[PDB]
Amino acid sequence: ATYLIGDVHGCYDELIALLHKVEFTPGKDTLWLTGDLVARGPGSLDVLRYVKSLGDSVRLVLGNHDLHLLAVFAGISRNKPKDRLTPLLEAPDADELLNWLRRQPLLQIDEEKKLVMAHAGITPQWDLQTAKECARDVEAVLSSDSYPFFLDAMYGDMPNNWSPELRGLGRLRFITNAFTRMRFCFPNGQLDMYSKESPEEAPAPLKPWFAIPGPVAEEYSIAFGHWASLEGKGTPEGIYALDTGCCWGGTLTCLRWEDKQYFVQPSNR
Ligand SMILES: [Mn+2]
Ligand SMILES: [Mn+2]
Repeated sequence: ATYLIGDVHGCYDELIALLHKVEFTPGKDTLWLTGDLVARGPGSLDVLRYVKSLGDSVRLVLGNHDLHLLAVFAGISRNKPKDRLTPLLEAPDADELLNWLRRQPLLQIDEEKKLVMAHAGITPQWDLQTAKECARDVEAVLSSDSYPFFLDAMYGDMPNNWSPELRGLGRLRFITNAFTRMRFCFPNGQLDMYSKESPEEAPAPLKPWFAIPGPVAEEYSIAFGHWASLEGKGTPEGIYALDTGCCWGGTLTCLRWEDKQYFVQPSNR
């Protein structure tokens, strides 16, 4: 079976309880995770140890909090106490865990399922070939010995409009924001990097990225996490918003792909 779970955010106990509910069995089943494995919840260390141990039985994409953790580890960014990352950062296997994390994808594609997953979704300004090329480019910098330089460059809100002519810092920053920070778009597809509200509460003319027809979403289903104020609802057919805010006192959501059946684990906090 194929299971897709939204943002875990250190909620190890809820993750394991949900996997036990569906009797997740590596070797018979595969788990897809939308990223943001870490921060806010108490168990980021246990989450990373477990997910790394799954190997080929898990298909992860990196989220914005996973990248922030890497930046803290590399000394690029300051540790925020509310993220509760210190047990992971101080663990004796922190190097092993975080060198594994930075080699994971930003984009997962399964052609037989016609299924795409990224942390924030797929901007409507991208076709599939462009999304693949951009994912490959940023995965290459994150997996290289020089990844702290890119982590430092990644911060920023501009440019917010895609062009194949984009180069350099702006190109990488756009790619990172599209895959890991996107929520709202302007009508032409341009990213808005400020509004984090639910679609009903957003100022006009902002609309969800998935409300703008794009070439990937016309051919593939898209699963994503990230947008907790969406509460996993309000999406079109073929769009699966899996982040139901477990670390915020909401729920952890698991979707089984074969029958589109949902399973929910209440937050323990
Ligand atoms: Mn998140
Ligand atoms: Mn996120």
